[PDB]
Amino acid sequence: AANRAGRQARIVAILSSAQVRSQNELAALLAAEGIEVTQATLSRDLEELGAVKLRGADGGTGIYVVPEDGSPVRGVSGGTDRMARLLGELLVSTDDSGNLAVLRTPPGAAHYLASAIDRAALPQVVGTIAGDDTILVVAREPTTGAQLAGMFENLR
Amino acid sequence: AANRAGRQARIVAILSSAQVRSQNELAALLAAEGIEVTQATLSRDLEELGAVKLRGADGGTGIYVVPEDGSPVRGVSGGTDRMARLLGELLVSTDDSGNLAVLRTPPGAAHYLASAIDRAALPQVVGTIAGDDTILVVAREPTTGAQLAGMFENLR
DNA sequence: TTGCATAACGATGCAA
DNA sequence: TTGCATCGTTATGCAA
DNA sequence: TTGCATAACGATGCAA
DNA sequence: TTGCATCGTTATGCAA
Repeated sequence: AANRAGRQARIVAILSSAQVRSQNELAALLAAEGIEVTQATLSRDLEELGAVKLRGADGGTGIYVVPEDGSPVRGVSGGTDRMARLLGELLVSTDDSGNLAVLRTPPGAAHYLASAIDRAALPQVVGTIAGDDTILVVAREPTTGAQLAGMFENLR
Repeated sequence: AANRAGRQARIVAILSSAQVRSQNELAALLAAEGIEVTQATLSRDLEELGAVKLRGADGGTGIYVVPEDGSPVRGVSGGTDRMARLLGELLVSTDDSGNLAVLRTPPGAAHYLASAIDRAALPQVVGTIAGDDTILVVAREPTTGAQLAGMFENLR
C-alpha cells in the first residue's frame, strides 16, 4: 500500500490536469489508481500540500489546485486544452487597452489561470503577469490587446 | 498561415485531450493557437479526418473524437484524467459477473472509452475489449469484476 | 482551398 | 411517452 | 497515520 | 437583493 508521501505525489499529478470539485471525486480518482483512502485523510493531504479550492467564475463551487512550483508542464495539445479548461472555469470577463488584454478571475485564481496561459505558449502572447483577481496579458506585435481579449472571450 | 495539413494536425492534437462539443469551440481553440478558420472549413476538416461526434451518456450532445490509430498517448496523471473525463461523458452504466466489469456507453462510443481506460493503465485492469456500446473490462486477481465496476461507477 | 450564405438537420422545451 | 414548433449546430452550392 | 463519526461550514433554493 | 432553512462538503476529536 502506497504511503502518505506516495499518495500525495499522485494527488498533485491528478489535480494538475483535472477539475476536482470535491474530496470524494479525488478519492474516486485515486481509487482508479489502486489507492484507497477516506475523505478524512484527503482533507488532511490537501492541507499539508497547500492545495486550495478556488471559486468558479460563475459564483458556484470551484476546483482544487496545488501551489505547484513549476512542472510537469506538458501535454498533447501543448497546454492548449488545460488552458481552455481553466478559462471556462476561471475567466470572469475580458477587456483591453492598447497592447494589453485584461482578464478577471475570482480572487486567488489569477496566478493559476496565468500559469496555464503561459504553459500553452500562445504565439500572440508575449507574457502574462497575474495579480489577485486580474491578469495582464501582453500581446505580441502586431496583435492588439483587443484581439487577444476577443480570443479569450471566445473560450470563456 | 498554416496549410490544411498543418491545421488538421492541430485539430487531432486538440481533440485528443479535450471535450469539443461544437465546431465553433474547435475554432476558438484553434484561434488561441494563431490559426483562424471558419466553421465551414472545420466541417470539412473533421470529415476528411474521419472524426465523429459521439452522443453523451445522458442523451444530449456529445463530443468530437478522431479515429486515432494510437499515440500520442501520455499525460501528467498517466491517462487517469482523460479516462475520468471520458467516463463522465460516456459511461451509461456498470454491472459485473465473476472477474468481469461490464460497462455500457452510447453506440459507437465504446472503443474510445476502452482506449482511454487502456491508456490509463489501471493496476487492477488486465485489459479491455470494446464492442459497439459495451466494454468488457478484465479484473486482475484478486480484484473482482464487482469491485472494478464499483470503481467505474464512482467516476460516472 | 476557403469564406459566405443559407439550407438541411439534430436537439431541447412544452403541451397533449 | 409522443408530437410540435423553436433554437442552435452542421453541411454545402456558389463564387473567388 | 488513518478511519469513523459527527460537528463546523459553505452552497443552493425559495420567499419576502 | 436579502434572509432563512435545507442539503452537500469539509474539518476534526477520539480511538486504535
